[PDB]
Amino acid sequence: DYPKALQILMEGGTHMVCTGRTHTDRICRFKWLCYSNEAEEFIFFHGNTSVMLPNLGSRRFQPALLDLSTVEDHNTQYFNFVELPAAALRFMPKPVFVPDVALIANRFNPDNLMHVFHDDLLPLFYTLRQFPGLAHEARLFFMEGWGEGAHFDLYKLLSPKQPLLRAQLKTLGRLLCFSHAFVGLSKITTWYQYGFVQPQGPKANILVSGNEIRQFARFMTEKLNVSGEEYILVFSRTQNRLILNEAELLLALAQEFQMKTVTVSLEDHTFADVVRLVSNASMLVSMHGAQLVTTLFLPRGATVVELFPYAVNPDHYTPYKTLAMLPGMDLQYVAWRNMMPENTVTHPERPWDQGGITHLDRAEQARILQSREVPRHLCCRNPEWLFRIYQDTKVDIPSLIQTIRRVVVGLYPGKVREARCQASVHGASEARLTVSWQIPWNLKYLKVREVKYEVWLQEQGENTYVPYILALQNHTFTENIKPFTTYLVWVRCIFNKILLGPFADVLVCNT
Amino acid sequence: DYPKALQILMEGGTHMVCTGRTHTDRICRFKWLCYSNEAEEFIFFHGNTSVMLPNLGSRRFQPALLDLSTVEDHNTQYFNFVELPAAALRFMPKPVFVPDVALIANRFNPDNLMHVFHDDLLPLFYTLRQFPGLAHEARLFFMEGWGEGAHFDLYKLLSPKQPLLRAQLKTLGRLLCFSHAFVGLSKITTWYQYGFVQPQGPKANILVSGNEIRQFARFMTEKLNVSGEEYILVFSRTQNRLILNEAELLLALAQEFQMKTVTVSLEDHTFADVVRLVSNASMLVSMHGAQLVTTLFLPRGATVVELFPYAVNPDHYTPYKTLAMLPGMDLQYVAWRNMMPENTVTHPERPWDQGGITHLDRAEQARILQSREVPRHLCCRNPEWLFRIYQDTKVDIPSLIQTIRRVVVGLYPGKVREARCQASVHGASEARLTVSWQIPWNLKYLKVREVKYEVWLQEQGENTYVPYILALQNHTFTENIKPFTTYLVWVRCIFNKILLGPFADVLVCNT
Ligand SMILES: O=c1ccn([C@@H]2O[C@H](COP(=O)(O)OP(=O)(O)O)[C@@H](O)[C@H]2O)c(=O)[nH]1
Ligand SMILES: O=c1ccn([C@@H]2O[C@H](COP(=O)(O)OP(=O)(O)O)[C@@H](O)[C@H]2O)c(=O)[nH]1
Ligand SMILES: *[C@@H]1O[C@H](CO)[C@@H](O)[C@H](O)[C@H]1NC(C)=O
Ligand SMILES: *[C@@H]1O[C@H](CO)[C@@H](O)[C@H](O)[C@H]1NC(C)=O
Repeated sequence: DYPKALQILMEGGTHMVCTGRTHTDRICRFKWLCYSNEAEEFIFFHGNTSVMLPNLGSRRFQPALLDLSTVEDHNTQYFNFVELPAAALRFMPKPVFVPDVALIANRFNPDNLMHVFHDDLLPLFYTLRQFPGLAHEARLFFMEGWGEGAHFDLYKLLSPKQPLLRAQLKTLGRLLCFSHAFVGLSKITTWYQYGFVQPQGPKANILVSGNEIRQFARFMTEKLNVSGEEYILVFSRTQNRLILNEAELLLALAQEFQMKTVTVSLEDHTFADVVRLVSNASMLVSMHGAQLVTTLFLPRGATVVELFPYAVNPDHYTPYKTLAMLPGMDLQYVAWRNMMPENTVTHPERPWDQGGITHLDRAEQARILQSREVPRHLCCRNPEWLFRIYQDTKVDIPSLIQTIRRVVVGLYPGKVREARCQASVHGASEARLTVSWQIPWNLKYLKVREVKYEVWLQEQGENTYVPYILALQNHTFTENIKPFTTYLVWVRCIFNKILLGPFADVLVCNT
Repeated sequence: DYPKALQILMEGGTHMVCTGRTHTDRICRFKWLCYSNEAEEFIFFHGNTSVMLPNLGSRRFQPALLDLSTVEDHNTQYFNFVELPAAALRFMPKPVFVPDVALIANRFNPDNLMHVFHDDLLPLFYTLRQFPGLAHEARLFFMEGWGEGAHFDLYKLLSPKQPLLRAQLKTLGRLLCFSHAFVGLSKITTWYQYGFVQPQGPKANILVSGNEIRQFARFMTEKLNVSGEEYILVFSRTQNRLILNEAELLLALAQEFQMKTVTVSLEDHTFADVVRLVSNASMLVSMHGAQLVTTLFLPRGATVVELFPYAVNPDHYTPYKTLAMLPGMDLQYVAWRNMMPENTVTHPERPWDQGGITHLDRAEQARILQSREVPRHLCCRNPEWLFRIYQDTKVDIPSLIQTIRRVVVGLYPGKVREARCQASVHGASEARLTVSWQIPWNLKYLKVREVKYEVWLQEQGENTYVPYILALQNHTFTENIKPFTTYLVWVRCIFNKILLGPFADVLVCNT
């Protein structure tokens, strides 16, 4: 309803309510957020019912309101708006309204399958499902400035409505206003950082586990219409980073591990067929590369074998190691390296970004050629890294087989209950303290190999009294227990040495 | 549909997706979260589609998953669940399902009007509106263990469905399971902390402003059905903390400020009539106390006059000062203190919690009686604080009038645009650097008293080169500009000295 819509906007203005503490995981819900196609700016209109929560003042630019993309590149990462009085619409073209609920987001690299899944698809899947209804109603708006890219078919599976690119918005009018828009992508599913500040590596406190990956994987499998069976799957590339003796590799793996081997590639199968093959594979063998993000479709119990060309240290490039080894993935991971320069083929004459080093270096071409290992570096330009990563590789088959052969629950306790303490007296003036409790309520439903309890004693005033680990639900303390004194006592239960349960309410004990 | 519901739960288990980084502002969306009325515990069932995002491991108990209440009391603050295998339902009573979408939350003190509005109503209003549909569909479940309390009529205005208390859940069955539940209250509207760790005071970085308070205020006014006119409103108490010369106070204020004065109290008017009176008042006069949270209903331009009894320092008790002075509230705030012991009446013989000090103190009753000012203290027991705060007060009218008489926008710039730099040469070998830019896009729509620009220069390598504040959009740097050198240049625009806009993309300049 155009007149009512324009009136609500011109008089009331924009409304914004956001989750989160800082820009790193603020997600915002907007009503009447506008966008100028000429200025390429989002606009917050101040009207007489406008709401801006949080109201950050100058901190809104330190560095930005929120993160549009999960990749912390300090560039396409950031979202902000500019402020105008709602009354300024009197001097502006009449706006075009977007009635769909929108999710606005930026893609870091839509042409790379790892970036697509890890930076965009998994975050979109769970960001959408944070908010009721978005998953079945939202239209994605990708604002970063890229076109469709090689995997647009995959982005389409995430929104029910056809996504729109920034270029297509210029055709809709000079001033667009969103009646209902969400802005921001959660980083909660991320596990890797690409090396902008320190060398690339896993993130420090990963909050995603196998069950969360698998729920996403099942969703993609159904949207791809692909929901005896022991085989090894070799995920080849056809353009660069080749396995030069692939046919001999396939035969040796089949004979050694005694099961059929099959090849797959992105270039010669539909993605649905890729997912179909990965999803029932017992082993996935592949050169390091973006196709290994399909590891997230493997069945429980499978093995990932990642091959690295000459001079490339597997411990420096662990996005698929990190994924394969997440808690609950139930995969095994094997890295194998080519250490034999006779088994590598370099390509020093290719375009600089496909590995070439003739592009322009003096005696630097000679440092690279003679370096036995690519040193730690930062994103994203390093010449030596691209030179070595785009080598082709002849796999030393006995070394690979021996390497593979060498390299082959979790519920936490509740609080203990009804904890109590009793002081007692013995000898002449000697004090004792007995502490007892009942097992956690959930323990009767579990089958746990080792159950222990940890008791912390503190004389009211100073530090703690060395925790005591016990198997029983009662213990009498004698040493360092003095009469006429108050002790605070805490108890927690521990499953299998490492699953630390919560502490109960502190007990105050008087001797 | 009971069999389908039970099957989805027993096979798939619980799903959880949460916003936020830490327990302080994590809000969680659950499907199939259950609750045992006997154990008084929430239950996460692990099934073969269970999702727990974030998966915190042991950090889920450091200290808790999320905060059920906005008051950081380390007690009713915390929410957690205990984990069970979904298969354990074979050995459990059949669950009762809750079909309504639920918002689960804890109230810190439902009997105190300040705690009700600041801890519960405002956070509920915006937490509900973070998520589409909750505002018109959710049923509140208050789990803290209190009954209805004196302001239950107000909590009812926030959910469209009748809220439920924990006591009423025990009557519904042994095991309840929520098909759709949100858990957590945002702290984003809070402005005060009640002194559990350091003495009570405003919070350090308040993110709520007048427009956000007012949107909430308008909503309450409509749900209360209450949406010439210059008058002063005296908000009296009838039970304790009395103004002993109220009638003389009313007459003196009316004659001095030349407008009608009116009284109001919680005890003798309906809350809707209270809101009706506060909402058009030009001045609100009241003893310090919970009734002053109605400050948030005042019209723009009004004045709050808060009276403090003998020995109570206004600077130590600022919840209504802080509220009145929030950016965008457009209120004035006056605190007045009784410094005259002849004008105070103490009540040393009342119950300890209504001010009494005979309850039990030796020569401590004498320290309190002779102390000229209540010292800084922590929540919530302090004897001297309760003794002084429950005094009655005769107001010294000339002192109050003189005190009142003595004590009587904000849009930020966009980025500058098209910033460029040119190196130039002068004398023999002397280098100059000229920098220019266009004004921010939003500036043409504003009326700003002072517009300046701040330019930061850095010789690539060391720190910055003292920012230069300029009024023009171009400037030539001469001193400390060396040839054969690279300078990074940043520019931001500043409105009225304190509204700092964002920096544009850095300029790289070569001399
Ligand atoms: O022979 C090739 C080389 C690349 N790619 C795909 O093209 C994209 C870009 O490859 P690039 O080498 O840049 O990334 P990488 O594999 O190093 O992550 C990725 O999605 C690869 O899976 C492919 O399908 N075949
Ligand atoms: O004479 C009185 C005293 C208190 N109250 C209300 O009773 C509650 C508890 O008052 P208390 O003194 O405990 O809190 P305070 O006013 O100090 O915040 C608050 O909502 C007060 O507004 C009231 O209506 N009349
Ligand atoms: C804003 O203006 C419109 C009409 O101009 C009016 O309906 C609405 O109540 C106004 N709100 C305020 C807070 O002034
Ligand atoms: C879980 O079990 C049910 C039936 O027992 C089945 O429909 C569903 O596909 C199972 N999911 C997995 C991941 O095993």
